[PDB]
Amino acid sequence: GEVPIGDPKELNGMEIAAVYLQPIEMEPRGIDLAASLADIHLEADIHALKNNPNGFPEGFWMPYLTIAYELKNTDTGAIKRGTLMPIVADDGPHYGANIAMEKDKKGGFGVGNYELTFYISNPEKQGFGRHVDEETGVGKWFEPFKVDYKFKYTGTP
Amino acid sequence: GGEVPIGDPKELNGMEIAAVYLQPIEMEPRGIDLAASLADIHLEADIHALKNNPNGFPEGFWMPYLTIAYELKNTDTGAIKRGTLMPIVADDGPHYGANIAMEKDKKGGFGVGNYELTFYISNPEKQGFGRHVDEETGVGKWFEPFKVDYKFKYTGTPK
Ligand SMILES: [Cu+2]
Ligand SMILES: [Cu+2]
Repeated sequence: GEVPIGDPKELNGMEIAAVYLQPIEMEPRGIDLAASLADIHLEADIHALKNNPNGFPEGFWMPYLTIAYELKNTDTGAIKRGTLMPIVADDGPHYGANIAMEKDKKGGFGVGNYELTFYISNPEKQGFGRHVDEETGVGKWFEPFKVDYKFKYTGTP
Repeated sequence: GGEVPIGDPKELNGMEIAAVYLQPIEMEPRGIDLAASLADIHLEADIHALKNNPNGFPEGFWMPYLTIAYELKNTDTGAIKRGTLMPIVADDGPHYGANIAMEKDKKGGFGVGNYELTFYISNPEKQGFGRHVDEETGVGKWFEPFKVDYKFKYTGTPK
């Protein structure tokens, strides 16, 4: 059962939603933390809005973007930063990562009201290009921006 | 038109693979790909998810993080040149393409003539792209590396 975090934000021609489920077994194995040692699979859902500035058709998934997350507990004041890898499930491509909450050895990441950030950079760092000719070129990529959600952690769904 | 179709599309491994080549295209960041002034065409590969894609990609979606290598052989001059097609976005959506020197190649043999185009396609796992493999949200294995063939006549930069 997937649980929404806050509600989506529409900026830079993209709909940015936050969701998390139970830890998810992943392949290739070894890159992302093992589902056995995690408490959640935090997924970032980012799709091009209608009339996207950068030529991405409406509803398409936005690939090659660099997503760094920050996980703050308002009650705990404990925060850790990590990365969200590009992943695909049976419902479509997305960005995700398994994170250990209750199992965070240093604690403070179990129970709590939470603040979730997404630090989003454009695909150019990953070698992704774009046309800039007058006939088929598209606009500039957004500059790095941040997105913040508020959610209260319920344990594993 | 400004855009030339190459052969006919292929429907394999849950994807539609089509090829088209353009005039040389100016693209940023500059330096990654051969500059448009030094090229004669812009070869592009259009790859999208078919209906009921075995790897969880919605119908019509662009297939990202793919490793696409191309081989262009002038059947009449026997010349062969290889390269890779980068992920890039135009005004009509993302694709894989590259600026290629044909008549402008110094080794010669890539002028007008009959051509055999081949794409060498490997799955996204080499880029670190992930897969759900749980019972509820899991998707099937990725295809093994394969290739598709096109044939077309080249008579210079599209017009
Ligand atoms: Cu996921
Ligand atoms: Cu292109």
